[PDB]
Amino acid sequence: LIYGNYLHLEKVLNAQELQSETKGNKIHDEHLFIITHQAYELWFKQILWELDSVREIFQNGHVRDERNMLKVVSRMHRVSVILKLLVQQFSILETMTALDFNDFREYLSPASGFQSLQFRLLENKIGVLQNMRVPYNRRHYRDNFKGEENELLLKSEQEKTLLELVEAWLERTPGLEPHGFNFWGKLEKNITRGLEEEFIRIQEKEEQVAEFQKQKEVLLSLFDEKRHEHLLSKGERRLSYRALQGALMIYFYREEPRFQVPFQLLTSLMDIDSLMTKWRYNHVCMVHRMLGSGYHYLRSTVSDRYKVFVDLFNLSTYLIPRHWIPKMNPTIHKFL
Amino acid sequence: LIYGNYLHLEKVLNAQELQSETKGNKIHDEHLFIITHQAYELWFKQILWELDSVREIFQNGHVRDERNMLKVVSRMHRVSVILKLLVQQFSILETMTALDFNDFREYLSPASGFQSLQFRLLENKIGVLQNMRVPYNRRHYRDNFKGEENELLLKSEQEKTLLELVEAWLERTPGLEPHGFNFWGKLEKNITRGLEEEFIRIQAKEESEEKEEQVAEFQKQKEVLLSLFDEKRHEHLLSKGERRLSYRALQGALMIYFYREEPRFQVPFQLLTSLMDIDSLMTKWRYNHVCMVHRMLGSGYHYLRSTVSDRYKVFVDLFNLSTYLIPRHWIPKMNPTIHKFL
Amino acid sequence: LIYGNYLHLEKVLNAQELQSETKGNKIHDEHLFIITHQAYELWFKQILWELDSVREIFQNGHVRDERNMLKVVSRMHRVSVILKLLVQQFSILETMTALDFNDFREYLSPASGFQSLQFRLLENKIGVLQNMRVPYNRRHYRDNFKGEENELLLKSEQEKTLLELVEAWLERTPGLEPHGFNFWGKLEKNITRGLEEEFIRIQAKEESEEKEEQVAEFQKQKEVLLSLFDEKRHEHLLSKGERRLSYRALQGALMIYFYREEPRFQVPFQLLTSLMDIDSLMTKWRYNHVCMVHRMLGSKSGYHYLRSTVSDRYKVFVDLFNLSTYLIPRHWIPKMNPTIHKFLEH
Amino acid sequence: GLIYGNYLHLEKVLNAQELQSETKGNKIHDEHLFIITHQAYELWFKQILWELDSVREIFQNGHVRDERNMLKVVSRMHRVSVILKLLVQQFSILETMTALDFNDFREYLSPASGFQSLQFRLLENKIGVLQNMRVPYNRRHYRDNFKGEENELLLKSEQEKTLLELVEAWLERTPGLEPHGFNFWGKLEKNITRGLEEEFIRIQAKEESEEKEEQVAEFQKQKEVLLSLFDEKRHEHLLSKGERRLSYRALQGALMIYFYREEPRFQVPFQLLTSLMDIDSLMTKWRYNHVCMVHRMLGSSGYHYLRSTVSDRYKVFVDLFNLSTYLIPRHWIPKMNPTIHKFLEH
Ligand code: HEM
Ligand code: HEM
Ligand code: HEM
Ligand code: HEM
Ligand SMILES: c1ccc2c(-c3ccc4nnn(CCN5CCNCC5)c4c3)c[nH]c2c1
Ligand SMILES: c1ccc2c(-c3ccc4nnn(CCN5CCNCC5)c4c3)c[nH]c2c1
Ligand SMILES: c1ccc2c(-c3ccc4nnn(CCN5CCNCC5)c4c3)c[nH]c2c1
Ligand SMILES: c1ccc2c(-c3ccc4nnn(CCN5CCNCC5)c4c3)c[nH]c2c1
Ligand SMILES: C[C@](N)(Cc1c[nH]c2ccccc12)C(=O)O
Ligand SMILES: C[C@](N)(Cc1c[nH]c2ccccc12)C(=O)O
Ligand SMILES: C[C@](N)(Cc1c[nH]c2ccccc12)C(=O)O
Ligand SMILES: C[C@](N)(Cc1c[nH]c2ccccc12)C(=O)O
Repeated sequence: LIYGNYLHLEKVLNAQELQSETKGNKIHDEHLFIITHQAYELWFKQILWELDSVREIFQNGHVRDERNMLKVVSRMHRVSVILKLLVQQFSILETMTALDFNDFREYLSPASGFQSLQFRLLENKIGVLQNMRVPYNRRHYRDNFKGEENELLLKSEQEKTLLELVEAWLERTPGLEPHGFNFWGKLEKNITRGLEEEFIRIQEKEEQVAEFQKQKEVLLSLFDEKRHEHLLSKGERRLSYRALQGALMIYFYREEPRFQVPFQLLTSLMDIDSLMTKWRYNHVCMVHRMLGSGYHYLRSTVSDRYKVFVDLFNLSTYLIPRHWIPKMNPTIHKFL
Repeated sequence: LIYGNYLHLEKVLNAQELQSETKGNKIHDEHLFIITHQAYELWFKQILWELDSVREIFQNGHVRDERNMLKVVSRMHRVSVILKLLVQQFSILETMTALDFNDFREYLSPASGFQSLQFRLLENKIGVLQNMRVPYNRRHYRDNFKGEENELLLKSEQEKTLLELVEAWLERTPGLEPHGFNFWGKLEKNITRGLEEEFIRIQAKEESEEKEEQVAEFQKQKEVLLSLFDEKRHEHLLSKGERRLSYRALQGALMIYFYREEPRFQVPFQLLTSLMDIDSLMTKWRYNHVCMVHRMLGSGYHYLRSTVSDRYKVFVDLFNLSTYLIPRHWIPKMNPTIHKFL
Repeated sequence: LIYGNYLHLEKVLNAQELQSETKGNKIHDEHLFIITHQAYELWFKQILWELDSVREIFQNGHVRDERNMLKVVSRMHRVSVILKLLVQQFSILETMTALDFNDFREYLSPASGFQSLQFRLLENKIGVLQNMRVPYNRRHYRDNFKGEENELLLKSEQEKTLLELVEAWLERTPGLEPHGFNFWGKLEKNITRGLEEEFIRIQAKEESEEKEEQVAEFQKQKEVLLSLFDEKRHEHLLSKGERRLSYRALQGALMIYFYREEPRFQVPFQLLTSLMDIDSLMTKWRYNHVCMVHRMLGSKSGYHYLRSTVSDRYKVFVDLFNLSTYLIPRHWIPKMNPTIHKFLEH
Repeated sequence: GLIYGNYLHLEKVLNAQELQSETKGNKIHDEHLFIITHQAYELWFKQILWELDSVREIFQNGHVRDERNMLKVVSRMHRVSVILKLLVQQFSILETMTALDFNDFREYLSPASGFQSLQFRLLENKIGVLQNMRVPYNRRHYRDNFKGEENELLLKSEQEKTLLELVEAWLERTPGLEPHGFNFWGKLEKNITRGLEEEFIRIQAKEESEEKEEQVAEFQKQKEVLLSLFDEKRHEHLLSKGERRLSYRALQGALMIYFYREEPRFQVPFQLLTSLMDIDSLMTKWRYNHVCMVHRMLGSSGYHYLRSTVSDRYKVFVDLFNLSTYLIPRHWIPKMNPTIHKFLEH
């Protein structure tokens, strides 16, 4: 009916209990600490809601109908806009001094952010691998959770992640067919050709040739399926070789109509990874200003180990001159 | 003590019920609409908490001890940092299209943002006067409220506002005493002299339109500057609600502006700055809200546009002191002679 | 090639002369005032560069190849990202107090922001109409300029605006053909039918305040929705400048709104969204500028003229916003269906 | 008289954009954005140098001794942090350039590099980045990328008093440290020693349990930390390794201001300390955002050097952050009753 009832403000606005006050020593700034976290958690719930809806669109086959790509990209863009706000939101907690935090910090133990169910659900559903987590005090992340919460966390690890669902979709990208546009075949040939030409051309001058060799190494390593499988097992890469080919197809042919919105999707996945890392960085800096080894553990989380779509960033390494890219003639254009 | 229990997430995260889904027609974006408003309301509660603490510091006399000024200005600064975030937060709801909003809008009636208790408490506690409010549907804002909420709103109108508490503190500003530094007396004299000196320079300037323009400016400025010493004009503008602060409080504020670098006035000057910031940010919030209603409902909108005005700027008198700026050399000299009182 | 030479820093970083210092009374904050404006002007030059490139893609027919829509939308999105930064940039100038501004203001006369060539070029190229400009002190804007600057401004007024180039492209939107999908014909019929059905339902209620309230709302809605099919009212509102797009372009825009998820319309829909964003951000820039003039100069005028610029009179793509007025239940939208689906499948 | 464009020297600022891609007959649209973005960074670096130089001068010439000048000091330092915040947000503009599009004009840039930003180096030096602390790139000194007057300017920047040194000297003179006066350090050592003793008694009184044992463990850690503060030799040692930067006495002054921040004479000094930390944090955020962007454009040498810059070795006021380590219960802080308080009253 009424605003307050529709938003269940009877719950939202009766959820602030200062432990400092419960123990007979109310500290003003504890209220800000509570509200800040409650606001983070409301937005985490919203991100989960968007992300779960996008996972469902992939898992139920709806993504196959390309009419649904706009909704997919809008919701992923919305996740990024929320994360941007969450990064800015640290500026509020920076109005609390370490001295004032020090007056109520004692009443917090043994509570910790490590116990944020939703933050973990979000990491898992995007596709952070448990085996790839940095241990804190030689402990498992789920050790802090019990009951239905531990159950929910397990489901989040076992259900298909955003990374896995995107991977599957990337594997079906049009153009990879050897009997068709044969993208991979043509790309290998064109680059090999071009490098040899560069070889002849070059045949400080000499160190320029030295640089050429480095590029040759990098570019050719792309066609090494085994090296990929090895790096996959480590966890230094995350996407299947075939998904990687699909992604590169979308990068190079981004302007082709069928690939325009898919390209935007890839861009937004990278954005989410970057913003997640920015959130972790801002959080680290705050612990440092307040507590003066959590700080070092948190710093370790600011790493490629926690970047789920690292493969999408790394495709910049394999940029080539435009004229080496297999031409998409109107003859072939039809499929795109 | 576990995170979720300390933050009472059992309440906060079980407070999201889509009306579209309750009526068997779940619309995805209704969830965003709910969360966005819940986040606004959490932050309004935080602003009320800071603002109530500052009101108390004034009302109970603690502000008299100047050691408390840092805390006062930090909390007022913190309110403006929150408001800045609340302005940016509109960007989230701008990811909802009007078409998608149109799919669940029917399930909202009869709820409205108009019915935000906390938003009204915030306006009232800052110092929005009821008699100065633009009518909605040719009726008073409080009619949209009933029961304990209507009663709380009345208390919020009758209890001392931030404007009134700052006013009383401004009235006691050191320097105004006729038997002391006699700021107002000296300021009137120095401006009178300064204007005269200016006139002499102007009349000598060769007959020309440029001179003519300078003459025009001089007359305008003369009018403005001298009008400052007209206590009757002030009382008149107070009754029409075009000004808000007592004449004496205005004198205190101007004292702080001109002598802001003097140690006792440094943090008071920051307080005045922060009060203006809060007014400006409140206005920016109202502007962004208007633009969004327009993008969703098309061309309520007109009432909201009417709220974007000086009628809702409680500390308008602090902004308007820019009108009465004079060259630095006209400002009464303090000097070591009478420097140590500040 | 050195950084400083590539960026011509010998020019950029030797362009700061304080007039207060030239007249023997250096005021520290004047430096901030100079740099802030120089930074605004660099970004205005960048906006003109993006906007000119997009205008050209339309004017030369490149937009007809839908491969170029990604570039169009990325550049329009980039303009909005810049404008958002320019709005935030006011926060720097708010660290200057009015008292400190008052110490060097005298040395500025008779220079004014009104003399920003690039800001005028930007307004003109987007599509602000001269007739719809608020007069300042009963004077025309362009007489503040002379020589080549006056000439550049005239070209900007006479060349095709972004609004006109988008209009032309909207007129060619697939689906409007009476002998084809016949969007307009089907939309008129569906809404007429829908309204009739609605009326019957309400008519069948018992006489009450509630019934009459519903009747009243129905009549309001009916008038709005049906007014859309009145080409003559549209022509009339065009001449008063309350609308800007041709009737046919309006039909194209509504086609893109309703069928946004169809593949050929996905990126076009994003373009329309970005055009609305640019108008909103331009207006936000104007609003933040007004608030600052007030904080520095006080009320009384400049403040009042600038406030008048914050109005729909300066919103070029007002017709895109106002399509929210004509939202209808989803089930009244003519079905696209596989039958004709392909015409919007790339 | 004076016209906007002349006042701002726009004839220089807006004729400073030459695309190397275009000079070599292969114009690439996005190179223009690359140029403008850097030019805008450089304008704001010039503004930060202007504010920072003015504040350095206020310290170096003794003006800071008159506490009337503290408001101007804190406003200008706050203004530096508001600019830096904008500079961090400004990366969002260059993120609208894709790596593919950057790849089309990158070849025309060699051998120019950001490393060659005079102003960025001047800024690092004037704040107080010490040369010995700098990470070498390709086993070279940073200044060897510079020649002529530029090399000379950089040398002056290294030799003149840094903000770190000027703040250090001012912190050493903080009221309250005098053994013959309030004797802050003497009283603080005694109160902490007493407090630790009291704490030990409380814990040892607890009933045998692991929690007690944990509290014992915590106590022993905290005791060592807090008492290590009174070890001037440990401080000298940490200074040599560059893990601390401030003199022992300056550290005492800083802690005095932290604990007595509400006392009137220390209110604005406390804000100054806060602002110095803000600048360091924002400088490191700038370096972080720059790293992330190099990676997204070039992929994963430079990247690793730049990552090494995102470190406490480039935080000049790291000591101000680290004072959080030495927080004690409020009741242990030496009492300042109005009697003694008199010395800290305007
Ligand atoms: C006073 C401000 C803050 C302090 C001092 C602080 C402190 C800490 C510390 C020390 C840790 C490491 C785990 C531990 O030892 O308990 C941590 C982790 C965490 N904090 Fe915070 N925190 C603060 C603000 C926040 C905020 C606003 C959030 C928002 C929800 C948050 C969420 C988290 C999360 C999710 C973790 C786990 C991080 C991970 O495992 O990757 N913290 N925090
Ligand atoms: C789709 C987004 C929104 C729409 C369409 C919307 C619409 C409206 C409308 C039409 C009114 C005028 C009263 C009425 O006739 O119902 C109004 C007022 C109001 N809205 Fe919103 N609103 C939106 C978002 C928000 C948000 C996010 C807030 C955050 C709390 C909010 C707070 C308010 C407040 C407090 C009022 C009363 C303002 C006053 O009297 O000055 N609205 N809104
Ligand atoms: C201290 C800050 C500022 C003051 C006091 C100020 C004052 C004014 C005034 C009074 C006008 C009206 C014309 C006149 O009477 O001379 C004006 C217009 C203008 N100002 Fe500013 N201004 C400020 C900052 C800026 C900045 C940062 C920009 C950025 C480019 C700017 C750009 C303009 C423009 C373009 C106009 C013409 C606007 C229009 O006609 O729509 N000003 N300003
Ligand atoms: C596509 C954008 C950019 C790329 C690819 C890039 C690349 C690089 C690289 C590779 C370096 C290491 C030095 C070298 O190997 O040449 C560097 C350093 C630097 N860049 Fe950038 N940069 C970018 C944008 C910017 C911008 C916008 C600024 C603003 C002025 C900037 C300022 C600098 C500075 C000052 C350094 C030296 C930093 C230090 O030594 O700590 N760069 N950049
Ligand atoms: C909710 C409640 C607390 C937090 C914290 C947080 C930040 C700093 C802390 N220092 N001590 N504690 C409590 C003790 N716990 C468990 C034992 N040692 C590690 C931390 C803190 C808690 C951050 N976010 C929160 C949300
Ligand atoms: C919570 C619930 C609703 C809202 C609204 C909001 C926005 C647009 C609306 N259109 N109709 N309604 C409901 C009816 N009200 C009252 C009676 N007629 C005027 C509008 C809307 C509600 C904004 N914020 C909300 C928070
Ligand atoms: C460049 C140069 C000046 C400005 C201004 C600006 C702002 C406030 C002013 N008050 N007086 N003046 C000078 C005189 N002008 C023109 C003639 N009479 C009306 C005001 C001001 C100039 C804003 N942006 C600028 C950029
Ligand atoms: C001005 C000019 C160039 C830049 C760069 C920048 C960024 C990436 C680059 N990749 N190659 N180059 C050119 C070669 N330089 C110098 C010699 N070898 C190391 C890299 C680049 C230049 C960033 N900001 C700039 C401003
Ligand atoms: C039919 C298909 N949508 C094919 C597909 C997969 N990945 C893509 C990327 C861009 C464009 C198309 C695709 C599917 O099976 O999902
Ligand atoms: C002792 C006093 N705090 C004086 C006072 C009032 N307003 C001020 C403004 C600035 C500086 C001081 C004051 C009081 O009576 O509150
Ligand atoms: C061939 C065409 N590009 C068709 C066209 C015009 N407007 C559109 C809007 C959405 C989709 C397509 C169009 C042209 O005539 O430009
Ligand atoms: C007289 C003095 N301004 C004293 C001083 C030094 N550092 C301070 C920090 C806070 C407060 C005062 C000081 C000076 O010697 O500069």
